[PDB]
Order: sequence, then C-alpha cells, then structure tokens
Amino acid sequence: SWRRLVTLLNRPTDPASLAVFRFLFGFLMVLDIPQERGLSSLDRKYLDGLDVCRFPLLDALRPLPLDWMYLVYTIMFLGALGMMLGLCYRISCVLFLLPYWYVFLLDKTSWNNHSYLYGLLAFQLTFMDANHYWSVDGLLNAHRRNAHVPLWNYAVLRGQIFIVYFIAGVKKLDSIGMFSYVMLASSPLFCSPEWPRKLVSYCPRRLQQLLPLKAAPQPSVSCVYKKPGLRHQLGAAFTLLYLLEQLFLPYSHFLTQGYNNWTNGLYGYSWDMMVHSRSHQHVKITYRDGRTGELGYLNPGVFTQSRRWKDHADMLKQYATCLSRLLPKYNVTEPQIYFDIWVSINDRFQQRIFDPRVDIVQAAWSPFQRTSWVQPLLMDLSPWRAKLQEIKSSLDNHTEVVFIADFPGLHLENFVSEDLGNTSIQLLQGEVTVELVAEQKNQTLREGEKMQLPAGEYHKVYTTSPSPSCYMYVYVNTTELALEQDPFHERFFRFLLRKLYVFRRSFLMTCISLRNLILGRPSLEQLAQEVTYANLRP
Ligand SMILES: *[C@@H]1O[C@H](CO)[C@@H](O[C@@H]2O[C@H](CO)[C@@H](O)[C@H](O)[C@H]2NC(C)=O)[C@H](O)[C@H]1NC(C)=O
Ligand SMILES: CC(C)CCC[C@@H](C)[C@H]1CC[C@H]2[C@@H]3CC=C4C[C@@H](O)CC[C@]4(C)[C@H]3CC[C@]12C
Repeated sequence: SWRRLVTLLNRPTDPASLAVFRFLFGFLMVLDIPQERGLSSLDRKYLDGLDVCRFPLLDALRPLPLDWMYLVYTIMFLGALGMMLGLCYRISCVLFLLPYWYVFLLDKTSWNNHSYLYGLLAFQLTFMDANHYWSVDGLLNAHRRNAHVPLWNYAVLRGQIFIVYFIAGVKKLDSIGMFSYVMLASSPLFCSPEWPRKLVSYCPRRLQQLLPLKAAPQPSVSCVYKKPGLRHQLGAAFTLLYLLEQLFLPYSHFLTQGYNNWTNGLYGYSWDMMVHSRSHQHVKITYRDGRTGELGYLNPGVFTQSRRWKDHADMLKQYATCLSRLLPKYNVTEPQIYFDIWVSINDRFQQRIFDPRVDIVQAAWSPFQRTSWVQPLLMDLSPWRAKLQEIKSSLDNHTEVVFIADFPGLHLENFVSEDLGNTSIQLLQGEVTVELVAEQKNQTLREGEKMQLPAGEYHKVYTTSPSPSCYMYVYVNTTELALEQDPFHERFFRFLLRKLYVFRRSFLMTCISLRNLILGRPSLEQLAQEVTYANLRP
C-alpha cells in the first residue's frame, strides 16, 4: 500500500552511521574548497574588468565581482564547517547548497563526475536528519541528541552510492581529487548503522568520554512508530521521486539533444570518464569584420581559460555570443564568426566537427532540439577505421599516414613542409579535386587513385562530391630519414609544503577581499604589499 510504504520508509533507524558520513563529508569539503573548487585561484579567474568568455549552464548566471565572489566561497566554507560538526544543520546546509549550485552551475568546464557528486550529496543531506548523533545541535538541543532518524536518510544515501556504482558499470559497455576518499568514506553507509557503537566498545574506557554517547538511542519526532503526518509523507516522495531522476538523468541524453554530441555530450552527470583521444590538430576562428567584409583569422583561445569550448556545441555558441560583444572593443562591430575545428581521432581520421560556412553567432541552438550546424561523425567510416590496420600493417615504420574526411563545399588547405618529400594522396570514398596553388592547376582525383604532392608548398583539396568524401595522406620525412641513413618520506614533506601554500593563500586573500565590503577599498599601494604577502612560500 501507500500508507504501508511510508511507514516502512519512516521506520526509526540508528542515527550513528549517517553521522559519521555527515562528518567525513563535511570534513572532506573543508579540504576541497582550497584545493579543487578554486579558492586558491579566484583572483586570476574572476578578475574585475577582465574580458573572459564564461561558460555557465544558464546564460543568466553572470558571475559576481571578485569582492563578492570571495564571500560566496566563504559562505560555502562557513556552510561546510557546520556540516562538519553538525552545527546549525538546517542553515549550514543551505549555506553550503545554494553557493555550491551557484558555483557549479557557473562553469560548464568545471563539471566532472566527482564535483557533481558533492552537489548531489549536499542536496540529500540538507533534507536529512544527520545532526541527531555527534553534533553541536545535540549538545544544545535535547531532542536532537542521539535520536532515531527515518530510513529514508539511509535509503536515499544507499541509493545514491548504488547508482554511481551501477551506472559506471553500465557505461563501460560502450588525479581525480577527493573522489578516492569520499567513496571510501561512503562505504560505511552500506554497513549496518550500529557500526559507530562497535568501535567505541573496542576503545578504552577513558577514551569514551570525548567520544559521543554510547547508550541506546531515544525516539524522535521525525519517524513512524509501531498514522504518518506531513513531515513523514514527504519522506516517501523524496525516497523514490529523487531516486527516479537519479536513474533517469544519466539517460536523459535523447531529450537534451542540443547538448549531446558524438561521444559524451554535456559532461557531468554521465558518470563515465571522458576520453582524451581527440588531441585537436586545428582550430581556426575566422570572423568577418563588420561593414567592410574583411577577414580576421583570430587566435583560438583568446577570451577563454579552458579548451572545452571546441569539443562541444553548447560551449561554442556561448563562446560565439561572448565574442559577439567583445570584438566591438577592437573595431569589429558585427562579427560573423565561423569556426573550423578539426577534431582528430587517436592517430588518423581528421574531420570537422562544426560547419565552417555558417555564422555561429546567429545560427539557432536550442537545448532540446537537434543542433543543426554540427557535422556528424562518420560512423560508416568506423569500419574504415578498421581498414586503417589493413594499410598500417602492410606499410613499414617510416611511412606515416593520417586520414581525412571532408564534407561537400569544403576544402583542407594544408601546407606540405620541406621535410615531407615523397608525399602522396589516395582518395578512397567520394570525389575530390586537388589543386596546387603554387602550380595553379586543378586535378580531379578518382576513387583509389594515387597522386604525389610537391614538398614545401600549399595545396587545396576541394570536395565536389555530394557524399562525404574521404582520403588519406601518406608521407615520409625524407630529411629525418636521411638523418637516420647517416624519497617517499620527503615527497610527502614536499607535498605538505605545497598544500600549506594552498591553505595560506586562500585564507589570506579572502580576508583582503572581504575588507573591501565592510571597511571599504584601501589604496592601490597598500594592497600591493598585501597581495605579495600571500603569494610567498611560508
Ligand atoms: C579547382 O576547382 C574547384 C571547383 O570549381 C574550385 O573551387 C571553387 O572556386 C570558386 C572560386 O574560387 C568558389 O566560388 C567555389 O565555392 C569553389 N568550389 C567549392 C566546392 O568550394 C577551385 O577554386 C579550383 N582551384 C583553384 C586553385 O582555383
Ligand atoms: C542560483 C542560486 C540562487 C541558488 C539556487 C538553487 C538552485 C540553482 C539549485 C540548488 C540545488 C539544485 C538541485 C540539486 C540537485 C539536483 C539533482 C540533479 O540530478 C539535477 C539538478 C538538481 C535538481 C538541482 C537543480 C537546481 C538546484 C535546485
């Protein structure tokens, strides 16, 4: 039944094994905020007046100024200090939740599969009665001291670490930070909740006085004892209706079709490590100048701080709309920015990921509709990616080859160097014409046809086929071949002095930038002595 279900989920359980996990997550979010969340490096990241192209999830999330942004990581650290102790716990979770999902939703490049877990585990632990055992609220309130907690404090937490352990096994069918310690600290949730009363019995008698209470736990208000109420019934709409989306959001890719791509899509909730096989031999930002039509080949990573905008279609459009307002400061009024990104596969198969003729500033991208201007990965060329081993094994060590796949209307202007003598082409699928601009002659190639190329010149290979044409570049470095023819006990001490710079610089710079709100701004020559005070090694 439904009334029988909520009586099961609100059954009084022991509050102790939740309260170790409240501590060991609240303590591992004390070590985390200096190291990984970037309190050591907010100054170079959210600097005042600096033109940086952000990548937030919602585009209305504009980051605060750096005077205020050191307060947001302080409320996060005041929140993760009361969630450590268990102090003022329904406020110290909301002071850790709301400035985490403002920080974590502010940088799409900062998403991964462990810093999304802490944004989940701080959302469950906000609604949970974790401060019943071993708290300060227990040492200030009697009815929050060693009192029985409902089972949905344990059923959700056993169901969240189940799904992370389950979907990461199912996603295998196709320097990680604190993740190696939280999943070791979360493993005492799957044990019986009597385990923090077992090791204190193995402890001596005099050590039992600073350790918390050992007796049998009292009943509480928040349970159903052998009909439930409004607090009790919403623990059954949070046990399942939260765990339903946690079984659904890793497979919510086909509804967020503006985000998803060839391999992963929007990284974060996937639970599977991303592959580094791309290696990206090209980017070419090509903007049209306003009102003149002139061409500017812009530098690739000018107004960004990460290289995640090239592998994904969502971060490109936000980078193409942030560049659409910055470039008027450099005499480019209305830019028409066309990206030409050659995503390379592990050793071969170089092909574009975005359409280089379309204006990414104006072209429509909706988060649930299909993205139009993404070129598809040629998965018909994945049996040709097995055909590479036919060509690789038949050829020797000194003939190196990369493969190219090209779409209609496009061309690859490549410069063969002086080192790459005896360089040939083989057009496999489709029809392309190779034109040497030094020789000014077109030559239409046929399927399987072999043709050499001159060294030290440019060449343009235009696609005239209506199908995606593909070809390969056998090359030999003839000048390189003519060159061939002629302690642990002190590492951790070095690791300790590294991390004590992180704790010192993050603590010192926070109090400097908190002075500007309460005590106003100092002089520029005053703070110059203050900022180099922190950057030194202690
Ligand atoms: C070789 O022939 C191709 C096919 O006509 C030429 O490519 C076209 O060039 C014109 C003018 O430059 C462009 O307007 C077309 O868009 C091009 N076609 C495609 C499919 O891009 C190419 O210019 C010729 N080679 C040289 C060196 O001139
Ligand atoms: C932006 C400032 C004001 C804070 C506002 C709070 C918002 C942005 C945050 C706080 C906690 C967040 C939720 C925490 C947990 C989850 C489960 C996850 O699987 C999907 C997102 C979802 C459902 C989040 C949605 C957005 C959320 C409600």
